[PDB]
Amino acid sequence: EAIYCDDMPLVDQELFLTFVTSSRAHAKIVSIDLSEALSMPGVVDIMTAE
Amino acid sequence: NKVMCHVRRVGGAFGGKVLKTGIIAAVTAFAANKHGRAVRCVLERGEDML
Amino acid sequence: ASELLFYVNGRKVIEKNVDPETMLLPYLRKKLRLTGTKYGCGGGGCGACTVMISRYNPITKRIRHHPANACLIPICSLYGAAVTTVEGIGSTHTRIHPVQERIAKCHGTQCGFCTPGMVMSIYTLLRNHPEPTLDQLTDALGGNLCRCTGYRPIIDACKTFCKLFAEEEFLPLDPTQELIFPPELMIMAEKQSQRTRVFGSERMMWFSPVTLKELLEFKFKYPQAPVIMGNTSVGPEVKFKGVFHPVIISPDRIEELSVVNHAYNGLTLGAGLSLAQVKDILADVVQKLPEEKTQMYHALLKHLGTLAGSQIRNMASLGGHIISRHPDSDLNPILAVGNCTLNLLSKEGKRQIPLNEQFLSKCPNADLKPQEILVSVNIPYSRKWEFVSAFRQAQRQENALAIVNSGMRVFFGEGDGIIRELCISYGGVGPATICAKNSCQKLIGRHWNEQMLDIACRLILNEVSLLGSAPGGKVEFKRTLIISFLFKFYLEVSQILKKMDPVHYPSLADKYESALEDLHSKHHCSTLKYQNPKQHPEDPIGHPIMHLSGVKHATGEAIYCDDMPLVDQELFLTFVTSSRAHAKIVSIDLSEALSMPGVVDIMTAEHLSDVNSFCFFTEAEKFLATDKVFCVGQLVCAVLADSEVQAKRAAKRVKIVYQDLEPLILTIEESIQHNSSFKPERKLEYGNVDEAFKVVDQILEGEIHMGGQEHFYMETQSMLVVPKGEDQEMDVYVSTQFPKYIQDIVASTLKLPANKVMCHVRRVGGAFGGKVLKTGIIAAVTAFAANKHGRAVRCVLERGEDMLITGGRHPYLGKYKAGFMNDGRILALDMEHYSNAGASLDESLFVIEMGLLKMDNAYKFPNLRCRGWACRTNLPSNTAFRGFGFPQAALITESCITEVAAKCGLSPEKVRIINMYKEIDQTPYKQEINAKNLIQCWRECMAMSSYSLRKVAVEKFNAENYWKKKGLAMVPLKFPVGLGSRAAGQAAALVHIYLDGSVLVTHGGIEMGQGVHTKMIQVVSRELRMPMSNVHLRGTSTETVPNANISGGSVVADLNGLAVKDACQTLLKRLEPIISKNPKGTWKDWAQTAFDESINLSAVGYFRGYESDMNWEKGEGQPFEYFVYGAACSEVEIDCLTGDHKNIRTDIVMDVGCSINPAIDIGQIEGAFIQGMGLYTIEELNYSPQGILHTRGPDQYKIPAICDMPTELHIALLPPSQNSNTLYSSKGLGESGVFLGCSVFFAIHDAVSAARQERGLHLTLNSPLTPEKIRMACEDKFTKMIPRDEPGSYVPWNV
Amino acid sequence: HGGIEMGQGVHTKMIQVVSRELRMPMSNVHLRGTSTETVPNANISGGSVVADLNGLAVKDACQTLLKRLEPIISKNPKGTWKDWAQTAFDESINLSAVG
Ligand SMILES: Cc1cc2nc3c(=O)[nH]c(=O)nc-3n(C[C@H](O)[C@H](O)[C@H](O)COP(=O)(O)OP(=O)(O)OC[C@H]3O[C@@H](n4cnc5c(N)ncnc54)[C@H](O)[C@@H]3O)c2cc1C
Ligand SMILES: O=C(c1ccc(OCCN2CCCCC2)cc1)c1c(-c2ccc(O)cc2)sc2cc(O)ccc12
Ligand SMILES: O=C(c1ccc(OCCN2CCCCC2)cc1)c1c(-c2ccc(O)cc2)sc2cc(O)ccc12
Ligand SMILES: Nc1nc2c(c(=O)[nH]1)N[C@H]1C(S)=C(S)[C@@H](COP(=O)(O)O)O[C@H]1N2
Ligand SMILES: Nc1nc2c(c(=O)[nH]1)N[C@H]1C(S)=C(S)[C@@H](COP(=O)(O)O)O[C@H]1N2
Ligand code: MOS
Ligand code: MOS
Ligand code: FES
Ligand code: FES
Repeated sequence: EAIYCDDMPLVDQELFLTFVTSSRAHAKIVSIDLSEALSMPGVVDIMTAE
Repeated sequence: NKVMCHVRRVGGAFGGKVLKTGIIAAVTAFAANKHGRAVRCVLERGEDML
Repeated sequence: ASELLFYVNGRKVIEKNVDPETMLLPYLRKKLRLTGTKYGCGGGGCGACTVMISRYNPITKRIRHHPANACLIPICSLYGAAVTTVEGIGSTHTRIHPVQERIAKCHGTQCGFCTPGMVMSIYTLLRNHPEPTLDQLTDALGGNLCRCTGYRPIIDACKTFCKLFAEEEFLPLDPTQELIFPPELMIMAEKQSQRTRVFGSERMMWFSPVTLKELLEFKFKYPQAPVIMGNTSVGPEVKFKGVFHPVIISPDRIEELSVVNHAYNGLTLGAGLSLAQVKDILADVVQKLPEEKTQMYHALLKHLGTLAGSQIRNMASLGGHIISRHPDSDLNPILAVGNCTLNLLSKEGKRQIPLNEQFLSKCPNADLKPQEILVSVNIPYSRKWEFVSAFRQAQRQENALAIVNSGMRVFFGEGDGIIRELCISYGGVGPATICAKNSCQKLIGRHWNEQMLDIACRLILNEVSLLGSAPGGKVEFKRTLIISFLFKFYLEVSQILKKMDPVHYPSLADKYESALEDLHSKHHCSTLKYQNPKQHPEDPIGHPIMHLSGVKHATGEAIYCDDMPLVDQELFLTFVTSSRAHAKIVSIDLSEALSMPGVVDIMTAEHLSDVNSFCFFTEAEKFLATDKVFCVGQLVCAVLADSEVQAKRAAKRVKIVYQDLEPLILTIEESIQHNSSFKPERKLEYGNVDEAFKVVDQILEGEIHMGGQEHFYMETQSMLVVPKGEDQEMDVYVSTQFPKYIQDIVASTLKLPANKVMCHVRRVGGAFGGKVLKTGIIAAVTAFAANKHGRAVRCVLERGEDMLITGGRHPYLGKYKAGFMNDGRILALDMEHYSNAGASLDESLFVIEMGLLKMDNAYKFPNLRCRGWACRTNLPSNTAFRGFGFPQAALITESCITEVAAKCGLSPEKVRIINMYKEIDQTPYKQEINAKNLIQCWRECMAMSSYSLRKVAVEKFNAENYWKKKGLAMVPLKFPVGLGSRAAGQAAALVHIYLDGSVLVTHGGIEMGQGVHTKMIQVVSRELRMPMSNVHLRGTSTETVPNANISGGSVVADLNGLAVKDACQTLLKRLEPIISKNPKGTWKDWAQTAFDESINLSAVGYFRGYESDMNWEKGEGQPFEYFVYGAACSEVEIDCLTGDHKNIRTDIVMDVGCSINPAIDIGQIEGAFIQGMGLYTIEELNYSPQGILHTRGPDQYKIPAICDMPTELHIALLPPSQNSNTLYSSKGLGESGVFLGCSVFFAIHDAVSAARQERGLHLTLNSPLTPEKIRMACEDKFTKMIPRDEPGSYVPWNV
Repeated sequence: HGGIEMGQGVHTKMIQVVSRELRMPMSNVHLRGTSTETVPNANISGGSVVADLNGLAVKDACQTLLKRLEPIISKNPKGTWKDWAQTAFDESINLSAVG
């Protein structure tokens, strides 16, 4: 019965956020392609540093 | 005075729920304000440890 | 098979397998999450659900915009259309529309619940008319209701599209870059599809034919199915009268039904035309055609424009109006006398029938065949010597159903002046529109003279007879209106005949001519006067700061209690109320209701066991009825279901068997006859009245009755209770005035400590004292449901059940014996106050106390004895109301002063002056008062209003007019302010200063539209010397500020302001060392420095309360802290033949002290005055001999609209004096202006006296002064002629 | 208070403090959680001192309330906390306190 954070009920029309993390320990980011990911089911937005 | 933080309980932290927690909360809140929706962000064990 | 496609706010909406019963208002709020559109009544009368409908006509390639009420729109009728809500035209996170900016910045919002409807009505007009007149804007708002503002600031915002605000800073309107009509809708409209659209469910089938051939086919296959057009007749009867249709036919823009043919003999209007379109067609024809031909259209053009508001006129269809055959129809009686024919059509073929008396009576031989539709209606041109008139009288001028209306027509023989044809039709005098065809037949052959008029009157009275038990009541009033309209029709025809043929007819008497002019003025004017050297510019105290939520009110972004989003798996609760005034509960059958879809639980008194009761004041009382019911509307059952629709359906199949009990008490005199038990008497005694009656020159005994009043908060009772799931914690979100009381009754019902239950209130959409007692009872029952089933539960009441469950203002009976000198000095007064308390007495004994302590008003009665009692009746128990007994008690006193003035032969104003308190004087409770501002308010009101000049002009008018009289009156005001105890006046606050310099403040007060949160931040901005933008407030909660008193008593801003001031001063004392060390620093610098030096930045503010005491045994004490003084002058004109009246001008001067916010305070005077004006005039509650509140037809409750607001309104605030005891020398107003509305009451009393005095009749006018009471007091040949019934020979509709 | 419950039992110790300082059972005290809307400018819940410092702050608020009420308890020493609280409201004594 103890309510932890994720135990809180679904509030109306709430969205979910997950992160794409780095797979390199020290590298240049030469390009990022979101075109496929943006067009997939459920996707509302994808944010970068820009 | 526009932003309020509420915490009932934490399922363990040991110093690991401070800095990066705020970075994720800042990015999550930016998403929530941008799209006028509540946003949930819960990490899996793998991406958490990383 | 079909899908539903339409647009809302520019975005596409697709629904597959739609439920055809779905309505637009719940769809917008719960499906699309657009809660800007509000629920107000659900009958099309209030306009809080006003939206804009856009359609593209592919034939005329034009886009049409028109307003509509979303509560009556089924979404299946929106295919291919575009809806626009408040959120569509602007928002704070996109761009504010000029309409939203101005209605907010002009202070046209208080509680803000009606603002979304106001915005959409104004916005929809500006799209059709970007450069409009004020007449067009006021007409668009005719169906929009507001309980807070008095309409004056909203009209000021409307005027800007043709001081308290900077008009020159408003955003300019740009007719371009407005909302673009969705291009896709234009495309599918161009593809003129012929396919009939089909929607269905288990309960309903919906057919939308788009061709005439398909419409005739569905009319044949489903003959009993209704042809829905505007749903303004079938909609309400489905919602309120339990009507259900399994199959619905709803055609879509069929050209044959919208034909406008300008024929040679007449003109033909299609049945699909809206009443607003017909109004525009007829308004154009009466200009392009000669006047002798446009007689029928002028009469229809007259009753159109008083018919409902702009929203209903744009929804309702012409054919729907004729087929509906409402008895109160304003158009059918005109069409009945005009030789109109109905063009019918069926799969068989064409058919033409006359629109006569038999058709309106639904005789099958003259009705439509089941398989036929009404295509169009022929309305012929009038001939020479043919005249048509239309008359009507309602509770108010517009948006109110007619008590009696009429249509009359004459045709004269050209060469003899003899009546060749005559047809008179009346509405609102029976089940259907009737025609006096027999009396008309007997009048054929006569001439147009007074002798024919007398015969006609006696004839129709015999033919158009009503029983004493006629539904709607007002029987004698209806009888008088029938022959009064005939008299007006006689004078109208007599004048045009004298104009056309002067040698054969006499001239009208000069005093008689005013009866032909109707009372009207859509022109509105107003002036506002207030005060303003070495005060800091950044100090906002005294400046007209806008309401903090003003813009959020206009954009629909303000969150009210029902606007909160759907929490997970929440349930809905609705109540089964009592249908008997006093009866035994024999049995309750829940078996059927429990088995219906969605039903989770149903609770009775036995299911609540030992928590069914609660001790509110003096005794424990039940939430739900046990074995008896003591009034209609008493709570019996609570139905809990998965949805609101399922809960209401289940509640209706609950079976309750009653057995009526005697006695059945309804009136105060009945309560006195049957009460032989002890009743706590309460008395004030000043001087010696028994000895004073021996010296007085004259003595009079009089009494006056006064009806109650419904609060009519635009937001109905609403609450959402949510269990946390831990330790039985309960969060209770309620629209209430008393969060601490909600906490007590909920925790007590759950057997929990107070620390487990928290009540949170952000804002209340109006309350006026009506969201306290019953709100907690509902909240306690909802919370019991929530805890029992582990679910959040929502409870929102509909307007009908809201008016039944909650109480209203206490009706009063005042009885006085006055002893007075010949000069008017009342040296002896023996007063008696009686209050209709309802089923319970706890609230009423406090309103009797306050009535006695304030009945003196502005008068020093040297020898006074007052006494008061509360009386139980089998009616809904009445609650507190704005004024708290003063509008009743002071109206009793002014009625006695008016009666004294009549005996001594002076104006009531001369008697008021000589009886007024001196500058230094003493009250009956032996409190010393300073009445300099009372005398000043009276002096400056006389100068500002030009009373002496107008007094001469009104007497001059009454001398030259017989059937119309003007009236004038001025009343003074002394509203004392005090709660009776010091503990009742304590307040608290909590202020945080965060390290970035920003401030969060909260307090115990509740925002109900009075702007207390705005004033609280005005205080913080001064005390801590920061801009108001640096401080924010979220709401009110028992988790932040505990033990807060009720938000009432005219002191919410006073006490919470002193508490907020206390917290700010505590923080400034702590920070003074830092401020002196860094005086050029910012609040961010000071706050961070305080944190670094370990200085607390949180502080609790607290005020102990004003000193107050009252010893009722001695009748002495010091109960009040200060006194609000003022005076008001009102001028009216009445129609002696109909009871209609027009508020011409009102002037108000008010002692406010030092106004903290003049915009808020002036708005409090306007709203209170208008709310009082309705209390004394048009607002009327009608109960049956069985104790049932009547609510249909002419019995509908009417609050003041725009047409009721005075044409001219001058308001001035007295230059301030010193009041060091109060916050910034201010005075808590907002309850005081209610009594000032009686200045209109006694102005009508003045006009009625002028008619009775001229006619030689030598007066007791009760409140409210309805058109019924005004008309019957103006006795004449007509009132003396009507038939009357013996008093006990019938059971009437009303008591 | 400003402390955070991570499993170390700080809320249990806080109510243990209130139960002693106000001389009332722990069942008469309740805590909901932590919020910046009720207690502002709170430090990090760390450094092995969370119960230490918030305990002294909770103790400070309890002593402020006990000082305000002391005239009322000494007038009715046999009374309950319900009696003392209602009497404080009737005599216009603030029952909220920041520690
Ligand atoms: C708030 C409010 C205020 C009002 N005020 C007034 C007022 O002041 N004065 C006044 O006179 N009236 C007033 N009315 C009544 C209003 O004028 C009528 O309800 C309206 O004109 C009916 O038209 P409708 O299109 O809404 O009908 P619907 O509700 O769509 O239909 C009503 C009936 O008409 C039938 N029908 C419609 N079209 C056809 C057709 N082509 N062929 C056959 N049958 C057809 C339907 O089958 C149904 O039986 C008011 C109504 C409301 C809701
Ligand atoms: O025949 C008349 C008529 C007859 C007598 C009149 O009397 C004129 C005044 N008379 C003078 C003598 C003493 C009594 C009053 C007037 C009109 C017509 C009329 C009339 C109007 C009122 C009324 O009460 C009676 C009749 S109206 C008319 C129209 C016509 O085309 C022809 C005749 C007429
Ligand atoms: O301010 C009061 C009030 C204050 C003291 C009262 O009596 C004190 C005794 N006490 C009452 C509650 C049960 C326990 C005994 C009664 C009402 C008002 C109310 C109240 C407050 C708390 C509560 O638990 C129940 C009702 S309701 C109300 C309506 C008004 O118009 C004015 C004051 C009020
Ligand atoms: N807009 C608005 N103004 C209102 C009311 C209301 O419900 N809505 N209630 C009145 C009542 S009943 C009272 S007692 C006061 C309470 O607030 P105040 O003391 O700050 O004037 O507001 C008055 N003005
Ligand atoms: N169960 C539990 N115990 C815990 C922790 C935790 O996350 N969970 N954190 C530790 C850390 S990092 C600190 S600094 C302290 C903080 O609380 P305290 O000061 O009351 O001991 O709790 C310690 N004990
Ligand atoms: O005092 Mo106003 O809430 S009846
Ligand atoms: O001090 Mo523990 O919060 S790292
Ligand atoms: S007009 Fe529809 S809710 Fe009032
Ligand atoms: S502000 Fe209009 S109803 Fe309250």
